[PDB]
Amino acid sequence: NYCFAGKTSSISDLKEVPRKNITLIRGLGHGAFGEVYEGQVSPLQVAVKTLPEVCSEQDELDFLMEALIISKFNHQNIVRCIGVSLQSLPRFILLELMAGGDLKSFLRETRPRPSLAMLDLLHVARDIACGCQYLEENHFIHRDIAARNCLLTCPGPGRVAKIGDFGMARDIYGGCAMLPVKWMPPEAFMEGIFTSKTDTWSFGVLLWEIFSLGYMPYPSKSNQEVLEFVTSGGRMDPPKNCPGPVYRIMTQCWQHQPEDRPNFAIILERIEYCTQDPDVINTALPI
Ligand SMILES: Cc1cc(-c2cc(C#N)ccc2O[C@@H]2C[C@@H]2c2ccc(F)cc2F)n[nH]1
Repeated sequence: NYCFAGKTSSISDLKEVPRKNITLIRGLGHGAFGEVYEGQVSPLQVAVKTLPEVCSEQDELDFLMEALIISKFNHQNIVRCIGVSLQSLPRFILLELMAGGDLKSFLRETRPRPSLAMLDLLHVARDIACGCQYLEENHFIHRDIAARNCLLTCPGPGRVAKIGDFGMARDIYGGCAMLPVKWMPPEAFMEGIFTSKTDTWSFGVLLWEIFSLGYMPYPSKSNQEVLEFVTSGGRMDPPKNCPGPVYRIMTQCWQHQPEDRPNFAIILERIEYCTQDPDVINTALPI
């Protein structure tokens, strides 16, 4: 079973789509080890996450749980789950298609060159902050807030960013070299403690990813170097051209004591105040 928002659910509640109704159009990218495709359902445009047939039994239940988790969110900044095709092999999860791709790539592919403005970055930040607030309000801890796990509806104007992957929260419902150490607060990678204030810290790092335009956090540092850097009180410098009000949100997210970090209602509040400052949204992005 899986529980969320006071309700417990099982596989039966997922809407099973007859395999005959599903057509694969494109490969779209890889994952930890599974694949994602562009797909049709008779005609609806979907993304299809596939479970390799060459997989263990823990994998089986991992894949099922992810479907249950995503199915019980009802929020515009969290990708929708359209159904499943689990009674045929390979097993499918049908998901909202995000034509903008992942946020990390979009930021790198869109880095102004010989297009974007500060306000577009704030809306992406606001979008993800809105979803995180919905998760916190419902007592869901994502554990892996990061640009690679966010998607965009479209690359152009009017894009909406949404949280698009929940593999981490499913794993705790693989190893040290696989932990997202660069997105985790001290109490997390030191004690294994996880709360909504853990996602708060991660969002601050995501915020740095957004306003660096897709850079890797702690650019020249390794995982262990970041662990010693952060535990000692070290923090990243502002991204190039980052407005103070935006950097000041990152630093509040990175408070050493979780209970000096803001919740996601306050982060939204402060992001919205940033969209209201001309001196912020008129700041030029670096080329
Ligand atoms: C669920 C879903 C994926 C997509 C999707 C669309 C396009 C288009 N054009 C290109 C890539 C897409 O995902 C690729 C696998 C990587 C990914 C990143 C972050 C995530 F959070 C989840 C992901 F799968 N649309 N919907």
